[PDB]
Amino acid sequence: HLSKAKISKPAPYWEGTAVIDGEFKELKLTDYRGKYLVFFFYPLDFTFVCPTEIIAFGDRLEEFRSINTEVVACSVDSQFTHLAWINTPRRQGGLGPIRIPLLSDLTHQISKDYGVYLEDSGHTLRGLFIIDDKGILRQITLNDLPVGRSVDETLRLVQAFQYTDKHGEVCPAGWKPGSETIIPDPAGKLKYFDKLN
Amino acid sequence: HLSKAKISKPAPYWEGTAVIDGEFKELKLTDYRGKYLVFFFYPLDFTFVCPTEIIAFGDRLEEFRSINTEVVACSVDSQFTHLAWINTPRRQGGLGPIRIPLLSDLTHQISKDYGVYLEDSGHTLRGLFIIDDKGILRQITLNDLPVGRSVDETLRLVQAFQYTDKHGEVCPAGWKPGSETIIPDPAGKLKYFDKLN
Amino acid sequence: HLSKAKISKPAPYWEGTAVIDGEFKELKLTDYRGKYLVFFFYPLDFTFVCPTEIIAFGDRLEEFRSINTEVVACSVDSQFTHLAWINTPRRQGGLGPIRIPLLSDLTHQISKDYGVYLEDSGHTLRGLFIIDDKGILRQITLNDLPVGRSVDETLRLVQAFQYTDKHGEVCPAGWKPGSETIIPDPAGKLKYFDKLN
Amino acid sequence: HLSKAKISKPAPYWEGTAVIDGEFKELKLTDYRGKYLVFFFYPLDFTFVCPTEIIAFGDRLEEFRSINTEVVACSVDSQFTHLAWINTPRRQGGLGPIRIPLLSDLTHQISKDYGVYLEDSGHTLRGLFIIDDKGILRQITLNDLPVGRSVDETLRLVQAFQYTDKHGEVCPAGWKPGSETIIPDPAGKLKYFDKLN
Amino acid sequence: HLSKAKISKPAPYWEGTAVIDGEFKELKLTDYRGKYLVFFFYPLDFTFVCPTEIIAFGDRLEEFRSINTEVVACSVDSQFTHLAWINTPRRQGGLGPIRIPLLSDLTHQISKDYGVYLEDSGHTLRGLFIIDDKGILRQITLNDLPVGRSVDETLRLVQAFQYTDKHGEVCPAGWKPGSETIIPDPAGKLKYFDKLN
Amino acid sequence: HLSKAKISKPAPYWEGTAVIDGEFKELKLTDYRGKYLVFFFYPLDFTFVCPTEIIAFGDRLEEFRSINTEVVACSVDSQFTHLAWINTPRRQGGLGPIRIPLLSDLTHQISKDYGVYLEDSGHTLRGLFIIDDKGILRQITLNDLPVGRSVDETLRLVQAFQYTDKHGEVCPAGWKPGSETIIPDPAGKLKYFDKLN
Amino acid sequence: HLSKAKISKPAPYWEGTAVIDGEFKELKLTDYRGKYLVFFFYPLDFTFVCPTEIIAFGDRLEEFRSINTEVVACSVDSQFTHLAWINTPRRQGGLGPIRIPLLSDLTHQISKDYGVYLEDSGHTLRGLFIIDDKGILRQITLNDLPVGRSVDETLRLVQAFQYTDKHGEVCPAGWKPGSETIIPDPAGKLKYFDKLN
Amino acid sequence: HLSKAKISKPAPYWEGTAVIDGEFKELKLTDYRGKYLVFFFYPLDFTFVCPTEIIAFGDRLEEFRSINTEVVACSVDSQFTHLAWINTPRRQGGLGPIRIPLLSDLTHQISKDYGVYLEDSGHTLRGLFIIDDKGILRQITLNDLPVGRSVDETLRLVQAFQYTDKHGEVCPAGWKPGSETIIPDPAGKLKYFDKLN
Amino acid sequence: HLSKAKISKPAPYWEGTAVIDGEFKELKLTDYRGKYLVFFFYPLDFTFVCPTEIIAFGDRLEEFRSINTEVVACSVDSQFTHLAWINTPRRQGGLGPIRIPLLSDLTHQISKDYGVYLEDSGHTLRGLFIIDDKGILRQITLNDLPVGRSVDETLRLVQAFQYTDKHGEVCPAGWKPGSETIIPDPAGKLKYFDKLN
Amino acid sequence: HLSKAKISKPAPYWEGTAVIDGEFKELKLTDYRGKYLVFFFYPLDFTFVCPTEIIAFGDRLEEFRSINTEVVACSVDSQFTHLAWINTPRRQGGLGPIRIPLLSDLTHQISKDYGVYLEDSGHTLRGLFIIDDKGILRQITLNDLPVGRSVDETLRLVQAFQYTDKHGEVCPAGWKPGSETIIPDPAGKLKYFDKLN
Ligand SMILES: [O-][O-]
Ligand SMILES: [O-][O-]
Ligand SMILES: [O-][O-]
Ligand SMILES: [O-][O-]
Ligand SMILES: [O-][O-]
Ligand SMILES: [O-][O-]
Repeated sequence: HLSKAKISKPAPYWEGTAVIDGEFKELKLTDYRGKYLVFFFYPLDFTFVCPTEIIAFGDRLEEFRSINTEVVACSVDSQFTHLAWINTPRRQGGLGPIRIPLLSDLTHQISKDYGVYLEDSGHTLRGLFIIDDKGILRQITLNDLPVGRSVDETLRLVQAFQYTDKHGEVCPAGWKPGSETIIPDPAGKLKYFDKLN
Repeated sequence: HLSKAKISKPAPYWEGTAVIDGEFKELKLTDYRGKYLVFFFYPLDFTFVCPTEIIAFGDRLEEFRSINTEVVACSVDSQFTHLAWINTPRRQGGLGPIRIPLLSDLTHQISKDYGVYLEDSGHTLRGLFIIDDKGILRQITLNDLPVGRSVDETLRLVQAFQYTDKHGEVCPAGWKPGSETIIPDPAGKLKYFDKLN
Repeated sequence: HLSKAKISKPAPYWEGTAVIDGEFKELKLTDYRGKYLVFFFYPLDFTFVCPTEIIAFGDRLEEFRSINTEVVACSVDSQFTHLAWINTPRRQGGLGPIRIPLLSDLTHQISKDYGVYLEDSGHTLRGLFIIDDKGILRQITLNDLPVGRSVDETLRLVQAFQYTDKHGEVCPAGWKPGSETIIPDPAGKLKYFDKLN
Repeated sequence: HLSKAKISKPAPYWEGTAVIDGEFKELKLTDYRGKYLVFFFYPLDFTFVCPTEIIAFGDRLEEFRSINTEVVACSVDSQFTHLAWINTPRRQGGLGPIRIPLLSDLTHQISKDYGVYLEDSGHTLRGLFIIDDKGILRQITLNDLPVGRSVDETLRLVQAFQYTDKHGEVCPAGWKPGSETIIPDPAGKLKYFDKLN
Repeated sequence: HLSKAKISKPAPYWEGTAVIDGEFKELKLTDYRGKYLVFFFYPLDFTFVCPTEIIAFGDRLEEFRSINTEVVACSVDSQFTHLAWINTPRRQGGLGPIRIPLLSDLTHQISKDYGVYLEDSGHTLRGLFIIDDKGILRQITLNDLPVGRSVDETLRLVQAFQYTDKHGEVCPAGWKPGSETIIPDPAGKLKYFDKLN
Repeated sequence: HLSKAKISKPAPYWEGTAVIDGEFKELKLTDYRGKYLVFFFYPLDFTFVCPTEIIAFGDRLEEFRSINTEVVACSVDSQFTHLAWINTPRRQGGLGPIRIPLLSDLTHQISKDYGVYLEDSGHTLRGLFIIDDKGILRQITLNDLPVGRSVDETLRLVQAFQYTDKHGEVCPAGWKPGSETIIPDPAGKLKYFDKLN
Repeated sequence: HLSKAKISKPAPYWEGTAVIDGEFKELKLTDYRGKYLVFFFYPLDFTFVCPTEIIAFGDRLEEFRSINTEVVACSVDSQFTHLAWINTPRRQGGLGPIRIPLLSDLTHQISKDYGVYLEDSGHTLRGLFIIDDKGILRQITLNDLPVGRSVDETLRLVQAFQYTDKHGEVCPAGWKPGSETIIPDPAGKLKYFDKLN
Repeated sequence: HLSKAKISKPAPYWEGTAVIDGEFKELKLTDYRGKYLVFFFYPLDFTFVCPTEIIAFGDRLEEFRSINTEVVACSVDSQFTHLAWINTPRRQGGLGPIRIPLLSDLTHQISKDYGVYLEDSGHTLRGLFIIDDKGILRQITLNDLPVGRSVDETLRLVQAFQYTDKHGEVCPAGWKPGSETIIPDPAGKLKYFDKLN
Repeated sequence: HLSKAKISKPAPYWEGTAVIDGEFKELKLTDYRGKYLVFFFYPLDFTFVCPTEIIAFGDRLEEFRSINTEVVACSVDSQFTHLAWINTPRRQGGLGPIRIPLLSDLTHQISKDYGVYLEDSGHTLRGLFIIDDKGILRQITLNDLPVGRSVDETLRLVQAFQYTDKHGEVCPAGWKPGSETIIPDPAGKLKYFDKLN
Repeated sequence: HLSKAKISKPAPYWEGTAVIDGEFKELKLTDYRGKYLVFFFYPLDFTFVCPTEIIAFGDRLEEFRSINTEVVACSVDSQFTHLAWINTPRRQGGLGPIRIPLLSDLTHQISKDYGVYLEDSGHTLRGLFIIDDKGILRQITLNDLPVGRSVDETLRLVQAFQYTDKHGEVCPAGWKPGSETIIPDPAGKLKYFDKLN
């Protein structure tokens, strides 16, 4: 069963049950057309790096919505395990309330479509996908289990894609808002390389 | 032809001609055993984001070498084109001298083995790979063409993997050195969750 | 992927992580050679009929051990979800403590080997298997999700198999301990049919 | 040739000759639409557990008919052998007159469609199937040859499915009519768990 | 599954349980090596032409034994049905005691091997086979269901094959013991033909 | 090339050149619709058992024609050899003039169609087929080469079929015209079995 | 099944029963090693051109024996028909006695190996083969049915082939013994073409 | 690639360039419809037997035209070699002028269609075909290289085939015009065999 | 993937980005319809024989244009490398301004289509192709890496094909404009050959 | 049958009959090891461009032999046609006596091995191959039929290869003996490119 997630192609469609504001709702990738989506997998509810990452994105959710960007998290756990996790206090590795949908990939179909399913473990690694508003996949970040992801880096990449979507100039290594960009032409490129070093 | 690059498996072997310090030398993935390796692809010599990524890394090479980590870059261009690029002043979108190897992948074999090859274009996307001292692939970062990578994020990741190798603990979202870590078990985990609240 | 569970054949081998007396232990089907095992699947932790069944068997576990019979339960949930379920009080649909291993079938491999995996739902139906001490599968009970199983019936079947294992006489409809049995021979059968009605 | 019998799918269609009230009649699964059906296989006419199961059910037929439920039995024997069996006094391991149909499966087609056929023996094992009024298969009970089934368990099951059809609630372990039921959702479920404790 | 029965080839091997003198004995084709065997199939116990054929051969069995010839009958019925049939008085279409083995072919393998099986009915047609003391198949007689076979004709054939086995002669149309035979060569044949005419 | 001759299915169609009344005529199985047909193969013209069988049937043809039955013979010999044999005196092993058609099967298509062809010998064995007036195969008699068939047995068989065709009673072993028949149902079978025999 | 007759390749091996001076003898191709063999097929015994050819050859058999050549005729007809045809006076289209073996090919395998079999007719055409003392096929003459072959032409060819075997020189169009030959080289060819011709 | 030359079937179609009276003309098999055609292959231009045959035929071409027959020779040689061979004096192994078309088969397809191609030699053997006015193949003569063909035999055959076409009677062995023929039926065959012969 | 380049067949279609007069233009084979095209591959920008060949043709380009002939060069290098090569002074192995299109074949499709690709090296050998105004491929010249091509020879060939295109003549060895030509038929050819000698 | 001729791999092995010094000799590619070999195919003997190419090379053979080079010619014509052409005066389009071997490829195996065979015409096109002393193919020149090759260009090519073989410098476009060469590295390439040209 092959990974269908390819950069510059439509992100593999998905649909399933998620926990949104304490309730079970059906959620579809297509529900986010018009916005940038940060769609990310994490291994297991009731473990360790996993609460911290969901909390880090949830706590800073306004930074994303402020740039027309939603966030959705997902693991192979059921919607009932998600809801129990949410209902466990952060003190006991629970999540406590949260502002980001927790999608359920019980059948493992979505994980396989995104190429993050670990056949020997029965869950995903840490895979994060940045999908733009046309539904096109733009970025893929895959981390071995031990190492969590970074909201700042994710923020930077979304802003970079939105910028380059708007202007057609390109974003140099380390680019942040306000940084120099490059006209992607053999002559126009010299406005950047000549100006700075 | 399919990507052989899988997290927690040995990175796909490669060898080829690289420009090292103005000279052609035969470089092998295995020459880096014993050290961490940031192995990264970029589209085309004499383009745009491309020099700025190589420069960014090369110019900060010591922040990697000071943590037992090397950096190698790669494109489908020939070694002759790499050298001419290096021999082009930075002011014209050249690299000027550079301390990180430029590996050449004319046959596209390496790009295909790493699953970064773009069939419709004849070059790669922005693909970065973090390979540990034991040769195991730990992190995969893939960017669509317009958006460059970040030396700082790469550094944070390398540091995180080195930490969790050493202490067998796990790094939460956004972990930078000095940040709180977690002990991977339902019991001992609570010394972090009763501490962050 | 075909069901390997066939009556009068060795029960499909399994191994995985279970929660035994609050801890993660590796458990193997073979660990129960010498005893009758009641091995049963249930859909999801943090649901409804599922706690009641585990509780019904756990509370009456001594009735099984007293006849050389162990009980193991299993669902597609992780060992971390199991342990959280156990650590949720029975008042909130939790299990509270329990004396029966909760096996984890995260990869779905065991469920598929036993032919209880629901491809569209991502979990099992209510399947119960009675495996004797030689490791041979003797009985299969499969219930659609809404309807729970019965400890009394399970008790009856185990006793019936143990009896018939010992004596070679056969167990008539409705048989319980102390009931009439039948010599499985065209002549010897008449000691039963002649004697009663 | 594989079993077509799947829980929550329409029971595999069958038809054939049955002895009904001393006569040969053509019986179809579809003749039972509108009623629940206990459809059960047994090994061989003129054997042992076999008459006692048929008698047990037939003699208690009204406990099923009083709840809109029929009972049909089946073996690989011919209709001529079924009738001769019925025409054998119970005192000789016959059935004497019987009110439940004996379906004949000489071609083994039905036994194979239900996955109860024993290739090495040329007859079935003890297989029982509970099919609802809409024709959907709800319960599968398979016994190795020495051990008979239970009318009481069958009755409890039929009653349970009829209840959960009507009230869309779910039946806990051991549910007999009049027992507490559960409302299937993480909220309303607690009116049973805060009640049983 | 195709007929393995070929004239002048060794008769297809067979074995199974038979009722020999009211007892269940295991019977193999090879047990009859050294004697001629009349091996015949009939459709169903407790039917019509069927008892009369077994009886006809059973009553005249010494005529066969006195020429080193055995007789075995076979149907798809179980050995248990065979025995009940034997224990049924002839006046009710039973067989009463019988000296011919009744072989059971529940699995339908023997019938398929002898190409006498009816897929649409689930039992055999009227097939009879004459197998010599070397186990070579010599004669195949197949009748549609409603016409019974002939003991007289069967005897004549056995005698003729025994005859042509012992002598360098062939048996003309209608040959019975005592009749003119032919020497099978162009010269010797004329001692028969000139004489006859 | 496998045999198309199945009992109670239409007899494999055939056509070819037959010697009739000294002349070559085209002859077709369908020419015999409305009549019963005894169609039989024999090995080789100018052999031994062969002419006696053709003569036995020819000389007694009226016993067949007076019961709406024809007889046709066939071997792999050419029509010219057939004729040459017919023009050989009976005393030299010829047929002399003959009243039954001799069909020619040089290509072996017909023999192969009837499963009577010997691949190792290049001619048929002794195969006789009884085809009713509706063209349905009713009976197959196959003899190894050394033993001729019987006109008396063939007559009995033809009469038996004609009779069950007409009366829908069935024929017991050894049934000759005027013998007791049986009504084919489990109740009317007692007319024949009680005191009647 | 394809033809194996290839010029300058070994003639396809054959064996079978033949009529040699009124007797049935097994005959092998390898029996003629050392001698030249004219090997011809004819359509059918008891027909037309076919007798005249065999006689035409058989009468002049001496001219072949005085040049180390043997002859064998073959048809699809049985040995028994062959013998009958010989014992038929020439005046009635028979052969009368004959020195030329008549080989029998009932199975058709020999005709098929020699590419002379007529699938639609069931016998061969007029096919003649010239085989040298070392068993290599040297000549193939195939005639449509209506036209017979020539003893003289066959004699010319056998001689031509014998001459070129010895002298290693080549035979021009229309070569009969004593005629002028040609030396097979572009120098020694002028001896024939120039001054002489 | 297999031979398509089949007697009594249409001669395989052909076309190509030929040398007809010093000129290059496309030539088709269908060009000879209405006339008999002797069509022969020869190994090579500028060799040995090959010129004598073409001359042998070409000189006597009249005897073929006075019986409605044409002739065409063919080799694997190019038209340019054909023409050069014609413009080579007969005294130097040339043909000198010639009335017989020399067909060219450079591609070898025609030789392969006629089964005369020698795979190991790269040219044909001595193969001759007689084709009637309706384009049906009537005769195939194949010679090994060293032996040439006979104008007289070819003439006998063309006449024989023309006679049997008209009169519908058959030609005995060694038939030249005016000779006694045979009527193709077992009655009218006695006119030839009896009293006359 | 096999070479599609066949002489006298239409040249394999191609398109891609080329540097035409310092700009990136999209170029198709079909753009040259109506003119002759010299289409040539060279191994690598910034190498050795490579600049000299492009220069040689570039400098003498009017000699081609003045005969309705274009020239295009192609390597596996990117259009960006092409432009930098053009912008590199000839004194450092660059091309300086160039009037010949430089076509880019990054995907290797065009090179594979023209069978000039080296799988082991990742670039082409020295392949040159002459394509006429109808787009038919007329000439293929392939050189191993170390030997350069000849503008003079290339011109002679283009002129010769143009010549033989316009006139019913062929060009002998070494032909240049002005030289003797040959009339390609057996008669007319002699005006050339008798004259020359 | 695909072409085996690959540049810088060993030249497809070949062997056959060649006309040498008026006589037929067996000739093998390996006979030329140690020498460079110009091996070239031409369409057809007795055509037009063909003799001029053979004559041009033959008459200037010493220019090849004085540089350790041989020349061999080959077409699909037979060795007898080769000879006949050699014995044709140059004034009639013949070769007259000749000093280069004329190889014969009647079976086309050699032409096919070299990818020069025209399936539609049955002869080759104008294909020339330059094989070094180590038997490695160095150069392939293929011309459509109307244009002859050049002895001067072939000489240049042979000299170029001999020179790079010897000096390990590379040959620029139009290199003739005594012209400037280039050292094949990115630094020593400046010796040739600066002021040197
Ligand atoms: O350059 O992106
Ligand atoms: O009978 O079990
Ligand atoms: O008799 O069926
Ligand atoms: O003939 O038997
Ligand atoms: O020149 O490579
Ligand atoms: O011959 O061109």
